[PDB]
Amino acid sequence: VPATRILLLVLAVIIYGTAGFHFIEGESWTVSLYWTFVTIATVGYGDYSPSTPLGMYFTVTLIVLGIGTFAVAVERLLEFLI
Amino acid sequence: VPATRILLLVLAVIIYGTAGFHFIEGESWTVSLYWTFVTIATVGYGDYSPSTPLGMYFTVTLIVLGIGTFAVAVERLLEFLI
Amino acid sequence: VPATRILLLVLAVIIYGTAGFHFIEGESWTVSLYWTFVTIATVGYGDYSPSTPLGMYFTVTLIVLGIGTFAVAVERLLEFLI
Amino acid sequence: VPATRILLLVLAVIIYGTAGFHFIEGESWTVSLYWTFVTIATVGYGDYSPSTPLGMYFTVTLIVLGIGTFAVAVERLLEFLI
Ligand SMILES: [K+]
Ligand SMILES: [K+]
Ligand SMILES: [K+]
Ligand SMILES: [K+]
Ligand SMILES: [K+]
Repeated sequence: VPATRILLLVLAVIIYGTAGFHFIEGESWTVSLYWTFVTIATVGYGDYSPSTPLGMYFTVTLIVLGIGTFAVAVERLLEFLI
Repeated sequence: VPATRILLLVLAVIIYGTAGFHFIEGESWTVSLYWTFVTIATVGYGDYSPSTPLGMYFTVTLIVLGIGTFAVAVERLLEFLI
Repeated sequence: VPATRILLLVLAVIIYGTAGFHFIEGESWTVSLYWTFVTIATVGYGDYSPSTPLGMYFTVTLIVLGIGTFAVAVERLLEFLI
Repeated sequence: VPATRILLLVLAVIIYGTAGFHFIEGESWTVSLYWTFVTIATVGYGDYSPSTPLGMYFTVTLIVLGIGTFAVAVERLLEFLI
């Protein structure tokens, strides 16, 4: 995949994760963006996590769609900076 | 490995993780499925974690069997969507 | 690397992590073995974590030596089971 | 990339992460170095995490710049020890 296409794909993931956590779990937009990165990078501090069943379902969907996408995006960013 | 075989393998992992956490640590089926994904993806929020020795042993077995399986499944899903 | 050599290397990592957490942070052998796997797999629940400076130093040493070793061992175990 | 260049790159990441967490979130230098490794290795215990908006932004920047760099450094260290 061209590197710019990978960029758009992870941006789409980040939008999905952020808006979903905001609306489902009710955290601010900023906290939700932070949580989305912490989740798809697999860091997982746990300072924020879903506490509702819908949130848990949604979080599984973000884990499945987002972790591989982020990993490829990181791998590509590595090339254009090193 | 054919992609559909990898799908079945991770589904088997998800069943093992979920039923085990449910019966050993006593959390609901839904929470247990959520915990299983959060564990084999290596996110690890810690909102749920085993608190019994059997649970800790079981969790090590899920980590060894499940993290590589999930990683391959993600890598394959990437191909059939990008 | 031959797969059996990788097995011995991760076992050595697991012994190092477990005895170190036990003696430095004072948790039981079982909890310490559990923490060692949760750490080198990068799950990181945080139900257990070092609270002393020596423990924090030691944990960095386990992260550097152990995460790559575990990742290779998982990758190999995948081959001999799939 | 030559292995010594990768070493310098991850050291630069570690300096960036440590000084940033120290000054933005106010934790000691030692705790901040520990947190930086726990973050870029994707362990993410959550015993320490940013609680300010600037800290959350900064942490996203460390996740994007640091996780791939650490992963390559681990992969290389593996070669020069096995
Ligand atoms: K983690
Ligand atoms: K974690
Ligand atoms: K990899
Ligand atoms: K992780
Ligand atoms: K955690």
